[PDB]
Amino acid sequence: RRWCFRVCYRGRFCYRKCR
Repeated sequence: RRWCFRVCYRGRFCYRKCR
């Protein structure tokens, strides 16, 4: 299921973000 999208940085460093 889909829910909030977080961008990771090269398999590391992610910026969760729900909206």
